[PDB]
Amino acid sequence: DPTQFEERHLKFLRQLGKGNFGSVEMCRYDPLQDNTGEVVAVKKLQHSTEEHLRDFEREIEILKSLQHDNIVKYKGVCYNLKLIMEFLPYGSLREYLQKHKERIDHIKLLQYTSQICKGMEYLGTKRYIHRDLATRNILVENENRVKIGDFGLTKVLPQDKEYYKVKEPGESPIFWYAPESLTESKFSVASDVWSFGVVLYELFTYIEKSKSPPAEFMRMIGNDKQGQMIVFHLIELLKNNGRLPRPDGCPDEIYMIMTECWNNNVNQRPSFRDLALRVDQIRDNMAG
Ligand SMILES: N#CCC(=O)N1CCC[C@@H](n2cnc3cnc4[nH]ccc4c32)C1
Repeated sequence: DPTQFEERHLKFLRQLGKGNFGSVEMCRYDPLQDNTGEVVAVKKLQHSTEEHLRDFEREIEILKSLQHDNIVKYKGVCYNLKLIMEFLPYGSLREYLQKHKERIDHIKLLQYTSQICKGMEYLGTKRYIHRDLATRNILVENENRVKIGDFGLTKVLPQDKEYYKVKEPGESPIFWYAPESLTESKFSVASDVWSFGVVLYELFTYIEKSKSPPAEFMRMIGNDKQGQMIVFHLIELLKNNGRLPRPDGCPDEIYMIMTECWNNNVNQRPSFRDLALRVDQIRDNMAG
């Protein structure tokens, strides 16, 4: 029923991103062919396996079930299955921050952080595990609002368990992964909290390249480090309390929140509700 979009009326404008077996394009949906249609974002499989099709169908059903100010809006589907979403004109929070860092102060990062926590808490409410929290997957709707913007790796918890075990082919964002995701392939609300700690780290480094999680972890492990052993060495590092450093300029109270997200003890990480509470309290206090 979703105002199904006809493919012939979708006009390609440019690519927005890639995965991951996915890609997102900016298109103009122009059914009257008079150049008055709205611009939308279109996600499609970059190589349409039938297994990837199944995952994509599931991704679509997930986004469709989500309605929240901080979750990118589902608009419909076009079928060659394509997912149609609203286009957020500021693009990803990653690129936004890279290009506007002199305009975006700490209070503003905490506003975004708070919105990300609210979005994630809403997911947890549906027993959805995001599994890929990272600033390149957060979108900027306007200067005052961000949204979680991709759900390609999102899973629903089994009914009887608080974690979902999954091992995917090819490449993982290991430098955002909780220890138990690396060692046991276990993903849970708590591993999303671990990765949220890494998102907060990213925000406060202002996406400085030499400071990215991969660069810092690689540097702590040693870049004689030869790729298969990398995960093994990363595991050992985390187990011995190796951690991303406090970013330049970051207050101790904000770093403390990161470090608490990065607890090896899965059950000792903060909830997203407590995170929002704490972040909002630091905001109110930075007011004056
Ligand atoms: N496949 C895939 C990932 C991808 O292409 N991304 C990551 C998630 C955000 C994507 N993106 C980049 N700029 C965007 C603007 N609006 C968007 N609406 C939905 C997605 C979306 C936008 C890019």
